[PDB]
Amino acid sequence: AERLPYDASKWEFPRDRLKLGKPLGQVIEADAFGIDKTCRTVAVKMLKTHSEHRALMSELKILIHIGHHLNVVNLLGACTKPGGPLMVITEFCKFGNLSTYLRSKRNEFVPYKVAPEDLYKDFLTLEHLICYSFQVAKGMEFLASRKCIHRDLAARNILLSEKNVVKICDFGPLKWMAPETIFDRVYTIQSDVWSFGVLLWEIFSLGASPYPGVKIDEEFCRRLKEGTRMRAPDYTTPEMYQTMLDCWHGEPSQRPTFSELVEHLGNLLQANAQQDRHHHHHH
Ligand SMILES: CNC(=O)c1cc(Oc2ccc3oc(Nc4ccc(Cl)c(OC[C@@H]5CCCN5C)c4)nc3c2)ccn1
Repeated sequence: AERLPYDASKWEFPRDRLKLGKPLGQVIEADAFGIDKTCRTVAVKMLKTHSEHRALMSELKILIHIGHHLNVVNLLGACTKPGGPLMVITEFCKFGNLSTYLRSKRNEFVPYKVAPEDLYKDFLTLEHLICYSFQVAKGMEFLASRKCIHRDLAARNILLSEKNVVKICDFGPLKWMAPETIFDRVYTIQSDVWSFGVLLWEIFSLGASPYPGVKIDEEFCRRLKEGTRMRAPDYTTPEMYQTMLDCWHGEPSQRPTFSELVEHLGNLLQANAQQDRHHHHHH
């Protein structure tokens, strides 16, 4: 990270071209003038210690290194040179974190649509839910391909933009932690797959909190290690629940890879669409 370079000619943005807004270590909303090729709303992560400055600077280098992907919040620029505080600028996703958003659509859900469709205008459907899952998996496939390990994958770190496009971000969580992470402090791509399994449960429970009614203590961890798992959420399909179980396999090397998840979820998305075309056609 630190060894990574920072190409200022390409990424540097003038501090006076920004107008800081309300709060979203701190992430805040702001208006950028000329960030691309005009005033555009952006999100800014800045410090609120040399240690912390190095961390943020390294996050910036890594995002640059990783590159662009539709399902990863896009980096737009940064203010790193002397004269002001260090600021990392990204795209702004208007609908916000997926957990809160799904929570707000609980009275606006139908498994699929049929005529008259306006009965379900802006409703969420199985297609939406599988689609959000498919998107995040592609994003993680992209990051794991580059040896990146998120370490905090959860609904709260997924953002929703225009046209139902979701993006993986990091505002920086025992309930999202793999057994090896809790007990051996081991973080790997495979522990990220475990977390993804919890993310799936969050999406298919429409933003509910994981392990409902369970106290997170010594017994929680013990039983997790021994094989106990959350039960199927209210809006899941049998296949999506099995995928969740596949993601929570006790043996890290037996969990599916993100490439396998992208392939699998894509297949479920297509089967769901075909089913939907028949429901729509017959009624
Ligand atoms: C309503 N809309 C909003 O509220 C809203 C809030 C927003 O907030 C932000 C602001 C700046 C950000 O910068 C990052 N970094 C970041 C993103 C992805 C990865 Cl994989 C990463 O990786 C971090 C590093 C690299 C791999 C493992 N990690 C430890 C770091 N996420 C951010 C989120 C953005 C858009 N809308």
